[PDB]
Amino acid sequence: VEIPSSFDSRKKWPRCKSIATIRDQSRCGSCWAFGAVEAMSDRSCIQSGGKQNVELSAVDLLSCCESCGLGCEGGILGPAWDYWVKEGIVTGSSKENHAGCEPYPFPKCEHHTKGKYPPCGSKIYKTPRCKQTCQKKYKTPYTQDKHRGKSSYNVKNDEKAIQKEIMKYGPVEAGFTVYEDFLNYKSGIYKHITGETLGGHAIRIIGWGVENKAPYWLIANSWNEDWGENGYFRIVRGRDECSIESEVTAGRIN
Ligand SMILES: *[C@H](CC(=O)N1C(=O)C=C(OC)[C@@H]1CC(C)C)[C@H](C)NC(=O)[C@H](CC(C)C)NC(=O)[C@H](CC(C)C)OC(=O)[C@H]([C@@H](C)CC)N(C)C
Ligand code: NA
Repeated sequence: VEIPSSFDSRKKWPRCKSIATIRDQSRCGSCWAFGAVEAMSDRSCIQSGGKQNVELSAVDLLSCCESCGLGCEGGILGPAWDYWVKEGIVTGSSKENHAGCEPYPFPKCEHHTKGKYPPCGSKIYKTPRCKQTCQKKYKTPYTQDKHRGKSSYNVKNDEKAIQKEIMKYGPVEAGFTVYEDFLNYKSGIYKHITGETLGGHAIRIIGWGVENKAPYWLIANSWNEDWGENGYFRIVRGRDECSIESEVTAGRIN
């Protein structure tokens, strides 16, 4: 297929409201689970023609997946997508909206940036317990609120392959190496210039563009709407910047 010079999943599939939703992982290293349930929510809606229009529970995946790593201390993408295929994930929104089966237990906080929420700080929550119970007001039993995928896969470490996957099947999850200067990001096209590694981060790629001849990926972060560009950031595209093209994972419902 011919790849357009820009693409925005929010513009292709505007009925799928999850695609334009920015979440907040709070005082928890649950980026791996947020990028997963966000892209899964998007792809569930896109690949079902808008029939499965849901917000999947970050806390269900975070608390119940035994193979996904260390919970709030960080996790692993492949096993998150396998969990969705095999066990599936219930619905659940933010602490503040408290919709769906299992809403997130942790409140919105600022991630090394200024704004209207309390600062996240340096102290981490304990990983929540796997409770397998829908909130009292939600009248579907937990097991019957599960949304499952059919397949999960890593995407080839090829710019055009990543672009074709996003354009055909929807937003993808992606890992990258976070350096200290990423914490100073306010706007524009990020590339690593200063600072030491802080480990890995997992995000959702929703599209791509070019500004002043500089190509970028358009990415949803899970640090609330005050961070970056109303919750989004852009990062150099085509040079495997911070390994952004090398840890892409996704999957399909059919
Ligand atoms: C989510 C990313 C994140 O929340 N943060 C940052 O990247 C930087 C931050 O603030 C300075 C925040 C909050 C932290 C201070 C806690 C999450 C921490 N990252 C991960 O889960 C990544 C995801 C991949 C796909 C990039 N993976 C890891 O951290 C892995 C997880 C284990 C289970 C393998 O852990 C490590 O890389 C590492 C070792 C266990 C490696 C043998 N540690 C735990 C950093
Ligand atoms: Na901002």
